Amino acid sequence: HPAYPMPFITTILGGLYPSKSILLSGTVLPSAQRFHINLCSGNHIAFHLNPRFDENAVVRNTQIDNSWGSEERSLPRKMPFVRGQSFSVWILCEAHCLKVAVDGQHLFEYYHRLRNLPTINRLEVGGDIQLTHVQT
Ligand code: NI
Repeated sequence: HPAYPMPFITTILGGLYPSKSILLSGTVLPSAQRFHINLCSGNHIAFHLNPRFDENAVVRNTQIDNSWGSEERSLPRKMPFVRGQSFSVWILCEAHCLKVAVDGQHLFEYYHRLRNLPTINRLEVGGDIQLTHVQT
């Protein structure tokens, strides 16, 4: 299985709605600094999932009208992404929030800030990973 182009951008036809899942698989590069997965709506970023290896954290935020909101960095356990290690990310959309699992285990919830779910119709992936699969 070859790698996807990076950055990878694709339309999510129909946008989001409760029960909608977005799955991503790949491998963190050996000396990765950071990578991100964005769910976009027009010129806004409804959800920015940003693992940072330099900061050893998983940052989540929203960018509306070019302004970043308040970051969410809370984690119930140790940073699950590891340099040079393969991973899977499952983003499940619900009515009130996005539920995110990593390597098959629930990690955190992100309450919707951009609530018109059907308008969140673009996926963008970038950064220090080798993207091996996307299920939209
Ligand atoms: Ni496929």
